Amino acid sequence: LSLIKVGLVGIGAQMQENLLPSLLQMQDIRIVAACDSDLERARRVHRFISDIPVLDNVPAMLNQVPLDAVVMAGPPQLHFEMGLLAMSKGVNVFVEKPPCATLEELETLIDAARRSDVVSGVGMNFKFARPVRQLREMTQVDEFGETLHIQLNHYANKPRAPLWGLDSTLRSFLLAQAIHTIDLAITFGDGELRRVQSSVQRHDDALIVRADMAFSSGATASLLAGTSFPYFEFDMKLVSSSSTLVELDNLWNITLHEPEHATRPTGAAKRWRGAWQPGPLDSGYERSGYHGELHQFFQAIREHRRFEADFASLLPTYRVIEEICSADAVAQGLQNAHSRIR
Amino acid sequence: LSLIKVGLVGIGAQMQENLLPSLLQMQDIRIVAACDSDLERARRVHRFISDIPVLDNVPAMLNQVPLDAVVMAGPPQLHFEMGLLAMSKGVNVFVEKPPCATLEELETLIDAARRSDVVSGVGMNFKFARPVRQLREMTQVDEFGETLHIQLNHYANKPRAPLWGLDSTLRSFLLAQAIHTIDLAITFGDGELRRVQSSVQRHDDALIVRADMAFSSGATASLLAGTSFPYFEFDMKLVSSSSTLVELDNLWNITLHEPEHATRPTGAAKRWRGAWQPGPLDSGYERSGYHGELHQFFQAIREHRRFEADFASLLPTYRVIEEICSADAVAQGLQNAHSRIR
Amino acid sequence: SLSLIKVGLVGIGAQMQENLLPSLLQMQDIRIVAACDSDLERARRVHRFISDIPVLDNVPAMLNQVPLDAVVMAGPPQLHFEMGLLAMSKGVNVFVEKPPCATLEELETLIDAARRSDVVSGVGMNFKFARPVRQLREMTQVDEFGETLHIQLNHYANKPRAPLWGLDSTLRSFLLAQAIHTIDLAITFGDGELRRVQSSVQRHDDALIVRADMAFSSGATASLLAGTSFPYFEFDMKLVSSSSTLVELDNLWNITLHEPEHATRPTGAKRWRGAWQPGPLDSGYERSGYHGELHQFFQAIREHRRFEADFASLLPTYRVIEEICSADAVAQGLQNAHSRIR
Amino acid sequence: SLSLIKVGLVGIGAQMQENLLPSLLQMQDIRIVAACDSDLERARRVHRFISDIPVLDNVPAMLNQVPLDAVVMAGPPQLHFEMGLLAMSKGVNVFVEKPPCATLEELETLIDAARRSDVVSGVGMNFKFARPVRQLREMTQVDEFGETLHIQLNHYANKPRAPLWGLDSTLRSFLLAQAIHTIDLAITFGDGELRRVQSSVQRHDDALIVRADMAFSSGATASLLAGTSFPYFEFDMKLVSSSSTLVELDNLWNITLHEPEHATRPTGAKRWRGAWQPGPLDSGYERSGYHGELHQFFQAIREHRRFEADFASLLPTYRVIEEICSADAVAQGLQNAHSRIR
Ligand SMILES: NC(=O)c1ccc[n+]([C@@H]2O[C@H](COP(=O)([O-])OP(=O)(O)OC[C@H]3O[C@@H](n4cnc5c(N)ncnc54)[C@H](O)[C@@H]3O)[C@@H](O)[C@H]2O)c1
Ligand SMILES: NC(=O)c1ccc[n+]([C@@H]2O[C@H](COP(=O)([O-])OP(=O)(O)OC[C@H]3O[C@@H](n4cnc5c(N)ncnc54)[C@H](O)[C@@H]3O)[C@@H](O)[C@H]2O)c1
Ligand SMILES: NC(=O)c1ccc[n+]([C@@H]2O[C@H](COP(=O)([O-])OP(=O)(O)OC[C@H]3O[C@@H](n4cnc5c(N)ncnc54)[C@H](O)[C@@H]3O)[C@@H](O)[C@H]2O)c1
Ligand SMILES: NC(=O)c1ccc[n+]([C@@H]2O[C@H](COP(=O)([O-])OP(=O)(O)OC[C@H]3O[C@@H](n4cnc5c(N)ncnc54)[C@H](O)[C@@H]3O)[C@@H](O)[C@H]2O)c1
Repeated sequence: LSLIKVGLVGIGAQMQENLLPSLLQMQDIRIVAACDSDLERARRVHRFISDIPVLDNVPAMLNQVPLDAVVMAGPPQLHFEMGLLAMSKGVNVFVEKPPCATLEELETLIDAARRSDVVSGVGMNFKFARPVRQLREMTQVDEFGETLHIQLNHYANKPRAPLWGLDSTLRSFLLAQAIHTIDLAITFGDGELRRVQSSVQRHDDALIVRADMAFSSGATASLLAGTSFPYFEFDMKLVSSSSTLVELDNLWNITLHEPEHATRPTGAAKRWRGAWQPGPLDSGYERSGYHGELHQFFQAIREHRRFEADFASLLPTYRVIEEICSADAVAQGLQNAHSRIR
Repeated sequence: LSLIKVGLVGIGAQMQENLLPSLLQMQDIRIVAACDSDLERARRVHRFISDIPVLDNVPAMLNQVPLDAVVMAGPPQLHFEMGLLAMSKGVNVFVEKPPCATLEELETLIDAARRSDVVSGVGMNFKFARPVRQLREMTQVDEFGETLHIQLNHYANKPRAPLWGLDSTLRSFLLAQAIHTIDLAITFGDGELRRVQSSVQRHDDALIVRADMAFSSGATASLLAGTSFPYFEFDMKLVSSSSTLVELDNLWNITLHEPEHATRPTGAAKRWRGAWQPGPLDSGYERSGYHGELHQFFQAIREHRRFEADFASLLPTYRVIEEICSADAVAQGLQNAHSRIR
Repeated sequence: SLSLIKVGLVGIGAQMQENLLPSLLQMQDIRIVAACDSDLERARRVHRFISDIPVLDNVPAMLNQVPLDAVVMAGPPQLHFEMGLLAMSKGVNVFVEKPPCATLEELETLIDAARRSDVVSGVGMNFKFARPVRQLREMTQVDEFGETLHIQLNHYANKPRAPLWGLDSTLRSFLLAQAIHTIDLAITFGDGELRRVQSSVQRHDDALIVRADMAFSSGATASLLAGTSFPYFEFDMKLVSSSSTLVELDNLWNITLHEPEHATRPTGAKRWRGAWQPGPLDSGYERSGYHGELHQFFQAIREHRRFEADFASLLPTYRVIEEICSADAVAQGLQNAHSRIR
Repeated sequence: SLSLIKVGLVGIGAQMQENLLPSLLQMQDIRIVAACDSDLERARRVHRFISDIPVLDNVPAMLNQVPLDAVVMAGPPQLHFEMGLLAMSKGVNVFVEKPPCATLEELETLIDAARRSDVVSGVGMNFKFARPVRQLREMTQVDEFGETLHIQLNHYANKPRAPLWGLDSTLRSFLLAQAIHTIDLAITFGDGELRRVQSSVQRHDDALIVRADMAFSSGATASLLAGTSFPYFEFDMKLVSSSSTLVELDNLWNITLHEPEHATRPTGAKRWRGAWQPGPLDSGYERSGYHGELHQFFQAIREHRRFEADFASLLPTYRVIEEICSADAVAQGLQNAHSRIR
């Protein structure tokens, strides 16, 4: 296969922990430049690949190094600005979430993606996580019937203050975290988003966000998310029209509840379920989705088709984010005037 | 202690499986009559206690046998009609849920309870279940802070048709099942019910009900319930203002997530939680709540105080049931006219 | 219908009050007609449930004054042994909590007395009658399970850490108070005569850890880990069969069953397994075995058949127990002899 | 900064491609400079990641033509043994997958060669370096844990069910392919010299079940259950300490830690325990041990120190392995001799 030539931007924590390692073990791709404002961070790639250029700004990299793609892991502002620059030069663009800070910015990125006709992508790794893929495959099987209801629980401890210079801690949380689980909702909903209701509770610097979504397919989704928890954890469920209930705990173990489940020593006795977890030595970046999201991005480049987590795919997710922030602004407003008056 | 004299009504399945066994091992109470339309069912109590009267109708029992209390496990219609009769005779009344079929009937029972000044009770065993009690005790402890959010998941497979001659399968499900988990919501909400939103999805003869509740205390509750599942199961969670998350799975095991949990061999290392489950030989009727609900009912009689699950305590639960049925009737109506027209 | 079996209770302490008595109280067609205890106030506790029945402070007096068909005892083995012989000579059926006696030779006297008297004798070997143990035993008798090759038993406790009932040995006390249960489970699943036993004990302060391996003529092997070197009582076990089936039972609660080629309808595959646990409202005394051990004991009386946990049934377990104590004393004798040699 | 360590790969089959190679590719400051395989097309698979580097179909040729500091092998023990001696005589550091050889006597030749050549030698004993095993080992070195009294190891597999690498024995093949890992864990936690070993093997068709017990001079005992009589590879282990602490590690994933007087802030008590598992996005090769085994091997090269899984470190495990095969052949010799006597 022809080698895909990749330039890296923002060699910080998520680049070093997850993306770079995935790229390093990724077939038929070559990393040919690294860029970071702090050039010493860029040179971290020399620990793996000697000699390749390190640059302190993206424009220099785009001008000196021939590239089929850039993979970026920085702030929304980086992804937005340089994202547009890279696309304007005909380079395919993969960025960590969030791709940008606003719906209107996303619409700008979408429009540029279409005009430049390049493959775009966002690092929505939950979508590509092996156990999530397995669940998605279940929804395609006849005996599962239809997905009626999706429940998502997404715990985190931060952010407890605004990020990237945004005024709002809620908007920061939605873009830093909930973006993942809202997108999972849109993914399993499978059909057009038809209604969104939501609410936000605050306590000190902590948040609990509840969002409910209905889809044209008839399916509903409910998300509990926030920063009022000790650490990042994630659990989801699916309820199907054939009375199948599927639970995925921590992207690790699956529990499958269905009428008339059996084992051979017992036959179909009341209350048997199926359970599944990985083997003890499960490793790499598939279970977590980093491998999958990059692999498919590159594939979409090879066959010049759409990448499933391109900018446009995020359109419904940004609408939900916007709606969650608008409703909260109204709620806050009313409560503030209430008090001001009483 | 003086012996409390108890008459039983409706010696069917739930009486034989749970209540009668709890009464039989209950200190200082005496069963002194059994009543059932099918006298052979009433005589099932002769398997345990010889000679005591068996009657085929409640009025006969109230006229011939001196009683401090009746415990009933039949249809709502039995509980309502004979409930009022027993109270009119100055007898304390314990009935299985549902105590009746409508808000207006509950209001009638409440008013009679107050006029007769007797102890009333409903067999809301989830409230009294040992693990639920443990959770409630946690909410009373300073380091827990306040309960911000309560999540309840209540799976069942039935009813898939209307019960007790009601027109509505939804109302049957709400009274047969969800009554338990809605009441748990009101219990942990602790404060006045301030808003209720809800939705009902149908598929064939199966239902998925989603209800959200907000309390004056600031706390919110979300319930997922229905008959679109293989068997009865129940999971709940609490999110507290101190970033404590508490999970109770199947009234069996508890998981307690909190900042800086430790073990002695490790110190407070990232991602340690507390877990708790009963010992292997856990038995009787405490874990499940049947013991507790009856014990406290009898106690309320001894000290002539209120029983915590008396008729009045169910007032907010019936309001939610009514609201869920009203909203569904509107939704159905609109969808029916939509089609009729298109 | 059925005739009432008349039962006297001896030893109204903790195990009588927590499990046995409650079980008896809900048992069809038996009457508790007398309670006997050294401490007449303990005997009187029955009056919380059943008025007027005679209380005695010694077994001889109860046997003279009250017509009885069976006694049920929960005291020390000295009481089980002596009063159990006395009740049997008067043609009374005898049920005793473990342990029935302190020594193998005692057990042999018991066995002999019970054969000559032609009464039903029984020991409260409740693990053996526990509903999930029954489910495990049932799989074992099914062709596709194949043969049971290996049985792993893990029995944890925190006591006794001092000798019991005036015995000299903390090891003998532990084996008689705790391990007896799991040694007997091993015999029960081994199914075949005991061919070989190896054991060892490790001591640390007042705590111990016993390991014992058993081989059976059926080819099956068993391995047991038990001691007091733990925080609390817990129990897990495993079965390995010749169809490559592994069955795990954790705390008499959940069952995991691993077998080649397990499936779900939505996935058709590797690493799928079966899981089972009771419903949330599981209650009474079946799961723990107290109900079944008693119910079978009474059935055996009515049908004049052998009760499966009679004194004889315990012979192999007391053999194992002797062999562990002998071996240990030799290991101890050596270590001490090695030391006064240094 | 650091000098680049130059690595040749030998044996580009499944374990090289799934774990070792990906680990090497993300390893700071090492360069893969050659790949060697009988099947040049397998060798060429490296070119999916690193262009142009020489491919050879034999180790001798690679050692002549390419300057190397270390080789990393993943082939049969015959290859590890012979080519491992060859690489060591040329002053090349040698890392090989298990097993490093087929026999104890081979291992001794390896140990001797490695001492004379003064190079770092190593075996891919990855369980030992697995992050959760490290956590367990760390608790063990902490005063309050007390001493480790007992170690229980359960190692399940479905293969091999036929002899491997032209060996005659399916038992030797299994011990060398699988149990080697868990025998070595036992040695590692036993901490003290091996005092005693007992074992037994049971056969059923083409499957086996090995039990082995080990005692150590530190007082610690170990008990291991391993075989092929199971659906799939799984692994769980337990530590019992003298502070009455029990630690369980299930499938290198979750840790349960039982200790007297555990607590939560909201409950202050009996039956509380600690639990731990990784976050949902846990990835790479640390958890499984491939990362750490390699990283330490390279660190040992740089510091010219001993690598903890060198050939010598494996001596006790190969001793155990011989003793299990000897014992088994005697047990077999007897059963057959008993039979031609019948
Ligand atoms: N999908 C996942 O699971 C998840 C996990 C972690 C973070 N993320 C995302 O990854 C991204 C990066 O976060 P991080 O935690 O590694 O933070 P970081 O501060 O450690 O890394 C960001 C890097 O970008 C660089 N950068 C900033 N602007 C630049 C510019 N104009 N040109 C070149 N370099 C520039 C920084 O100097 C830095 O080294 C985010 O958008 C974040 O939300 C994804
Ligand atoms: N709380 C729990 O967990 C839960 C579990 C099971 C059922 N319940 C409740 O228990 C109650 C009884 O249900 P059941 O399942 O045992 O059904 P059932 O049909 O088996 O028992 C009802 C009994 O009441 C009798 N009855 C009816 N009307 C009577 C009358 N006018 N006078 C005397 N007897 C009369 C019947 O003949 C019968 O034997 C309900 O209201 C039900 O919803 C509670
Ligand atoms: N493992 C289990 O299945 C379960 C658990 C605990 C106890 N056991 C068994 O039950 C028995 C009692 O245990 P416990 O924990 O309830 O202790 P306990 O405090 O209940 O003592 C039992 C009773 O027997 C009485 N007694 C002693 N000698 C008597 C005599 N000569 N005549 C009449 N009464 C006499 C005592 O006064 C006392 O009230 C034991 O043998 C024990 O191992 C069963
Ligand atoms: N348990 C674990 O930690 C993990 C798991 C599986 C395998 N292992 C070990 O890794 C090794 C290989 O296992 P595999 O499953 O990857 O099988 P495999 O299909 O990968 O075979 C390994 C490779 O070595 C090559 N080879 C054989 N002899 C050679 C020679 N003389 N010169 C050059 N190349 C030669 C083969 O052609 C082949 O491509 C074993 O010794 C095994 O036990 C590690």
